[PDB]
Amino acid sequence: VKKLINSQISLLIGKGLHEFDSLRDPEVNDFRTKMRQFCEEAAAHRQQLGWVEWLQYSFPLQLEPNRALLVNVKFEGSEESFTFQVSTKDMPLALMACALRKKATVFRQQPEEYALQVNGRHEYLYGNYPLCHFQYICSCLHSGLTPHLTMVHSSSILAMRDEQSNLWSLEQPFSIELIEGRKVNAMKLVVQAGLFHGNEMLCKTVSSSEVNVCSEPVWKQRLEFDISVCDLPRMARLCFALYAVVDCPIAWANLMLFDYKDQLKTGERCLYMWPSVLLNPAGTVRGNPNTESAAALVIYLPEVAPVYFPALEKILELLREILERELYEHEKDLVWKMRHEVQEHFPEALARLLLVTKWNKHEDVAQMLYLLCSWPELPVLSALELLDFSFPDCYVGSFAIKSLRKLTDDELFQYLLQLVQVLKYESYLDCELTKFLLGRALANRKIGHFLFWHLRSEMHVPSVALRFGLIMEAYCRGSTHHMKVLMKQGEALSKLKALNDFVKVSSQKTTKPQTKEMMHMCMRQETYMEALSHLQSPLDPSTLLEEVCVEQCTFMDSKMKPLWIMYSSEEAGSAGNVGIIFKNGDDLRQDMLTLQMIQLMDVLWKQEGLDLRMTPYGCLPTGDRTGLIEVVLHSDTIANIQLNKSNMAATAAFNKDALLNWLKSKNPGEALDRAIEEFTLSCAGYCVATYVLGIGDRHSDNIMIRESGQLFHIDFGHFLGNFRVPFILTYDFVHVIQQGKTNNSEKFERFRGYCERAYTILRRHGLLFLHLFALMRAAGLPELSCSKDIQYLKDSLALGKTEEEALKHFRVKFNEALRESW
Ligand SMILES: CS(=O)(=O)N1CCN(Cc2cc3nc(-c4cccc5[nH]ncc45)nc(N4CCOCC4)c3s2)CC1
Repeated sequence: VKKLINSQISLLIGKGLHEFDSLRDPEVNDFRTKMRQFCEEAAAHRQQLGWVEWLQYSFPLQLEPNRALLVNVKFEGSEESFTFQVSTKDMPLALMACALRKKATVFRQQPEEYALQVNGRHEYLYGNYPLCHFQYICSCLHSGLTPHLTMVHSSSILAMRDEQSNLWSLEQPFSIELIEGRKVNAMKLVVQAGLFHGNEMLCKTVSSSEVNVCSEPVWKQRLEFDISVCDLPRMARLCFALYAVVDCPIAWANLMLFDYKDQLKTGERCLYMWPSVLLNPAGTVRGNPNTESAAALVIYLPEVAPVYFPALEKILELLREILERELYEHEKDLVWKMRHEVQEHFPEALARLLLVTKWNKHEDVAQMLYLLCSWPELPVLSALELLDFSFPDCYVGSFAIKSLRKLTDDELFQYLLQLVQVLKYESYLDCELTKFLLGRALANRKIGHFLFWHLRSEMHVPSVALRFGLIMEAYCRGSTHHMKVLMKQGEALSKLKALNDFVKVSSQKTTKPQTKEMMHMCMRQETYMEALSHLQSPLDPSTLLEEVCVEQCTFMDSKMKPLWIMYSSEEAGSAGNVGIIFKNGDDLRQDMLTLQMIQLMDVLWKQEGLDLRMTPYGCLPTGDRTGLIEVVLHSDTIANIQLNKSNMAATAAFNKDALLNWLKSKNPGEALDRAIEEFTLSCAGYCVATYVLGIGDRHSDNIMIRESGQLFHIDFGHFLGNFRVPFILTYDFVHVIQQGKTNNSEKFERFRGYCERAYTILRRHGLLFLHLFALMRAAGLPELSCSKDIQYLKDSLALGKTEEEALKHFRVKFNEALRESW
């Protein structure tokens, strides 16, 4: 059986476990056994949670960031059901109490023994929260639908938990022998080598001698560094670049100077190099796995004798405010001079102080560290900054995580993407971020779900295959049942891939009707109906994808022929009708990032009492240029609506009215007012978001409308101006906002106010967007590479200005946009 699990994990993670063994690597070995132990204890803890606590793990609450409503309630093993009138202000307990009085009178005769399940979803209502604080109840109130809930007893929840069981001494210069290589090229070869601590060089770079493109080249030369061996910090990174000149980059490679056991490295190393875009301090510190073809480098670390980085005990033993809100040398000097006063009176300036400490002088690093050890904990915002590559020191990183432990699960969820990308900065396999991520993942199944997919979706990338593989295995050890739930998900994704391939071939040889009919036959095969039905959605583990609705599945006409799959569910009713899009061949990472940022804006806006009626729909890369998009039902693109089709409700005399006619047919009489309002609020949100994010190429094919009137955006291929994208006012939206009128400054100016409020709120969290984008730089996304992309966000949010200047400036961009509206 232990054999069976092993094989199922290998299949799930997209890598055979035997492949970890073949490496015969102490570090991999150690990571695997340590992390397995840590995960198994978390799984032990879990099997003994109270039932409310188990619910908290398995289905965490979906909460928002007087009035009467109707709700329908039923008991688990029963057809019969009761509709109740309650207040939005009532706790779930009150509602559970009615349900039992209604049961007892029909049936002829304790609320605390139950929780409420959302019908046909893995979602639950419990806690001390007014009904309208639950996202589900909120949703229902807006759309107008009646909440439908099931009373699930405590014994039923426990049956679920039950079924889911499992040194200072060395003053001489640092130096290496560069021995030889075995590359490929056209001219002379050179090797540049520098020592780095993050971005900062620890001393000048040093160069090789020139030897012709010859072989299989040989050097046997000492390269000596203009720093002493006792001054190398714990996180010292030696970087190499090999190129050609009479400039032509060939390859690079980096390693840590201390291994994972803190021991300084000696003697000979073989370095399998990565092929180039000259020095790459931020690149991984593990060699290329394609050792068959990779250019190799042999160097020799000299035996300085066995030496270890001194323990913490030995470490411990050893106009200010005016600037303190890029600094000159003397400025740096004051800060260092006044570090105690910084620790005492300005703890939040830790980072600026860290950036001024001389990391190439051990006495100084000792002193900076001395302060770090008694530094008070910092807010989440500050901690996120410290995770940046600018702070490679492990005591800093450890302090950062320590300051992050106070993340709520909702917050952790919101930043999960960036924390994962930061893993690519790590120097070793066993690290605080990993154990942190895994422990929080083992305490929250939703966290666990998205961690798994963020990791799984990158297994085709050699620089991270090993690390990410190792983490997913360890997690699997911590949850056998969820492993099985995830495979079921991977099996469906495997079949969609095969079906998508057929559709690609087929569509090149036959008409769309014929391909769709054969797609349906293919889907109707037993293997497919089985693989495609009865899973949790990778887009949202609380969404259940029950019976695939074959007749309604089809595909889109764009290059990659993405599949459009519909599902239904008797037990969920209408909310069990959900749709996913499967795309293979395009990159979805940029869309996911953009959509997480828009969703963050929505959270910040709602935290200040501003709901702009956003449509934050799921988007999730799952594999190599593979992932899923959630279908927002009851929506259509502007373009489709603007086709101005005859024999249709929305039949216009002027194309400018098409959109308004459409909203009118979806929203008869009095409902129209609210639809126009919903359109107005969301339009503001999206105009601000796309402006702040530099999302261009917006047009009537990538903008959508919901039947409620909410406007949203799909298919982002560009952001951060990676085409300065101007603010955008489209006429036809302005026409809707104006309720059809040529002049309606009263409506138009409400709309301006919404844009300004939304904009000024985001400026106030400008710093949170900058730290998050900074961490995203580790993604390797082509439009998020360097400083100018970040600067795009400084400029868009005008963060160097007072609120009055930024607003005035914004007013010019906006007024400029209105002129541009015809
Ligand atoms: C004739 S046809 O069969 O070829 N086709 C043409 C017109 N289509 C309209 C659509 C295109 C469309 N593209 C996307 C997408 C495409 C590429 C990247 C993306 N990122 N995010 C979305 C998205 N996402 C969509 N969503 C996302 C969620 O909300 C409703 C449907 C829709 S709806 C429907 C039928």
